[PDB]
Amino acid sequence: AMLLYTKKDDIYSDIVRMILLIKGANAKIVDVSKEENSKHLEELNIITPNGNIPTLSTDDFAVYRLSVIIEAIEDLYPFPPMFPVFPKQRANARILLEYVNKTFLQNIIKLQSPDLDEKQANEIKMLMQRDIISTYKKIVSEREAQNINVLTLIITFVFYYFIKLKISIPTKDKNIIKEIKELLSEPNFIKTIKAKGA
Amino acid sequence: AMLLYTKKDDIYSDIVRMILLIKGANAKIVDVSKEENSKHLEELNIITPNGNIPTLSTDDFAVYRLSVIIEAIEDLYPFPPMFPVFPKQRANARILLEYVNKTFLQNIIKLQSPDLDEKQANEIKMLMQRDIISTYKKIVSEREVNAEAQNINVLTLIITFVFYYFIKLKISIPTKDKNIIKEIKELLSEPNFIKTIKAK
Repeated sequence: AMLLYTKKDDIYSDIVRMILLIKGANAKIVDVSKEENSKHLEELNIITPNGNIPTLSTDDFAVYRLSVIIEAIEDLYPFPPMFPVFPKQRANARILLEYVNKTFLQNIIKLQSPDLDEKQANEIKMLMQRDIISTYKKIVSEREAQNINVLTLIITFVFYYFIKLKISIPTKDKNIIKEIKELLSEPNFIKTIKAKGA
Repeated sequence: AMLLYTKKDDIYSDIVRMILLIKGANAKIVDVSKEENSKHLEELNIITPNGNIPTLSTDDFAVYRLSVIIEAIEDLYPFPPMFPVFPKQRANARILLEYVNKTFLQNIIKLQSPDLDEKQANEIKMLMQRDIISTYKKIVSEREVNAEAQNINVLTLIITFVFYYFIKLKISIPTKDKNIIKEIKELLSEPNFIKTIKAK
């Protein structure tokens, strides 16, 4: 019924795949890195300007902005909730999602590209280290057994890509490290991480 | 008690002000570009990262992305509904709204930029002109496919402002179809639209 176009190590794809896993959604997931799916790649380029990844296409429409991929999924698949149920927290959450998107996710992708001036990269990593603890801190504050939230899920993926890019979390706090280790341990997260593009 | 930080000739501000108009919410609009509201501007610069415009301010929060603004306004004034109320339809509508946002709204803001290059001004105009009519048709098709038409949706309101701004930026509306012309004129002379553009 539903189609998700993905790439093997895209934090965005990983996020949308986890969200689809947690929801009861069943969607065909296609990795356009693989030749075996070249047809799908061709199609992707037709239905989006740059053949963006990830793209979620219902039969009707196709979307590549993360925020509205998440929104569309949340409308099609209401349960379980990815967002707060009350307008203040829900709105502030939406702003936060946009913030994490600007600061960490986009930058993680920027880091993946090999054209980048090494020093330039080093800046980006450094900024990320600068804001990671504070961001994690707002996300826990907004959280105030509990359901997983879209912000916590995304931040789990952020910590996981920090690990991938050999970036070390700047905290001495014991509890924070226990918490981050605890996030990285969720079953769906690992389930998603094990199967790279699907 | 709402407070909408706007600036003049901003398509987003106008869209939102009409949203509030329609919702019947009474909100204090503030033109941040105006000198007499400089204090307000200062305040905005505290509660927002980059002096974001528009920004809606409630007793509880401030929000600034258009999707997020329409969202909050709806949470606090759900009736009448801007989006469909059934999941599938509502989803398509959000996606289509994002499309109009990327293709049109954002590009209109681009064309207003004071440092605008001529090459990219032409790129943008040509892009928009090339797509506007098929986009408009997608909107009316989605409209009439399942619904059902007394009250208006966000897609139609926004496409009305896109047309209005095509005019405001001296871009010819590329159609000769007499039906579509009639429809566009009907859109452009809808009560709340005129009430919105001529009371600023």
